[PDB]
Amino acid sequence: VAPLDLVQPISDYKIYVSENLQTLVRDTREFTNAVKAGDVAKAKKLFASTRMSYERIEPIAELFSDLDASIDSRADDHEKAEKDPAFFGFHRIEYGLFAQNSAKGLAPVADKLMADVLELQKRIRGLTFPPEKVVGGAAVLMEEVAATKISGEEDRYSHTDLWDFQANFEGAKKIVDLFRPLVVKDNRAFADKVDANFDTVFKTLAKYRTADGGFELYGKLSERDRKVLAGRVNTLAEDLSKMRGLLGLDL
Amino acid sequence: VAPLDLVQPISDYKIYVSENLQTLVRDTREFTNAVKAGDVAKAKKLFASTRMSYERIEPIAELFSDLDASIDSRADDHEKAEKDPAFFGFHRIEYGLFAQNSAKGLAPVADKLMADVLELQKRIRGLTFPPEKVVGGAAVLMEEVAATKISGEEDRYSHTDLWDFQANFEGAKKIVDLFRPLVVKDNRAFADKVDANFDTVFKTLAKYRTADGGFELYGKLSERDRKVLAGRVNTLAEDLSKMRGLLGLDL
Repeated sequence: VAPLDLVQPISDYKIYVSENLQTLVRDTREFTNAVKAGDVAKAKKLFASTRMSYERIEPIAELFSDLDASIDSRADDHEKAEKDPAFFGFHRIEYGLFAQNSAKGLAPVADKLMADVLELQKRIRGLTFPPEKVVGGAAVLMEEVAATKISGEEDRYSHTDLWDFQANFEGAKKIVDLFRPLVVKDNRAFADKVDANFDTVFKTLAKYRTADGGFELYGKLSERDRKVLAGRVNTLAEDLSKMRGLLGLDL
Repeated sequence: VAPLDLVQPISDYKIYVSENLQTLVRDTREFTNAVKAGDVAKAKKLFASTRMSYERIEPIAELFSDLDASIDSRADDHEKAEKDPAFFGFHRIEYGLFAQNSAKGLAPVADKLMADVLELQKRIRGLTFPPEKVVGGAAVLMEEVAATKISGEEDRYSHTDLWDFQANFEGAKKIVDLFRPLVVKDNRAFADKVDANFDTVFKTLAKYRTADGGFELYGKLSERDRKVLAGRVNTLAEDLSKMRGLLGLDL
């Protein structure tokens, strides 16, 4: 595996991240002004959809730790939970729109979210992507889904976790797809296994679609379902970690 | 497994974390004093040993994400690498001590490191430990070791990564030990599997001990050894992730 063969998947990945960041800015803009307009109903329907682009690019969340916490921290990440006035980002807006059914005082929160998402796009715009951060970061994200998100920690008020899970998996599959030509050269069997493992997980999530094609609220997933999902997602984390090694990225 | 059965193990875990925090505070004071005194050689000798207590309590790192960044961020997490003004903590000092062999300009960095460590101890004292954070966070730490730390990213200048790894594994093992009385009731086979898997990892690291009982610098680990280590460590993440579900923590 020549390191030069890595440049082109990475350049392709940055384009993928860039376009998703474009969607996020656009969507966050439509999301915030809706919150600032006081329309709770419209903003609630835009919550998961806006966050989709963010959840897709989280395999490189390590490269913007500061922003990730400002944008996507949960209440349990703060000493005084929801009440904490230093609690900003999506899940603070989420608490307002979904738990208390009101947009009260979310104006500075929405503007902060906008600025952060803009700073995020800018930061990543001038960021070069180490392939080990991309592949390795994808592995960690999968483990985070299975081991830290599996009870619905991410969306405790909207319970739209399945949308986020789907986006996380999509974001990780993109990385797998891009690096496949390199992997399949000396590890075709493993490459096919990784694809099959993602197919298994996507199909698992597909069970929880609704009649109109949406997702069920995460509370509908039983304990047995969650434990099964976590195990299959762990396989994805395992795959991506081994993939890093096979790409020669351990040096 | 009833949620009440989790109360005492968590209480014993916080004691464990608190004790390591006490050690960390004492060690950091000795370490930072050497740095401010301009004793490069002495500070270098205390680098890994001071960081031991910190690396032990990293399974709950998400419960102090801001401080974790201030204390332990690496150069490649910032846009302008080593010279980035936002680059503080252990690895900012590590660069001066090991790469530049100088304590020049490290005194204010040493002051901040002390303040942050002290703030870390304070934050954790008034913090409640959710058992899902402890077990799930341990699983993530393991994946982080296997998928992100595996090429020696953590200690790029001192290459004392094996010391950190050993500490990470002990920290995760403590969590395993604490919940074993609960797991082994209806999952004895699994409990012994986890113990065996950790034994495999510890024994792997034992290979890289030196004559006087120290550790090899991380550059000594071949690519092959790193890939094998990652695989075995991934098993630990899957164990811990599965353990979370077995403890009833997916609800």
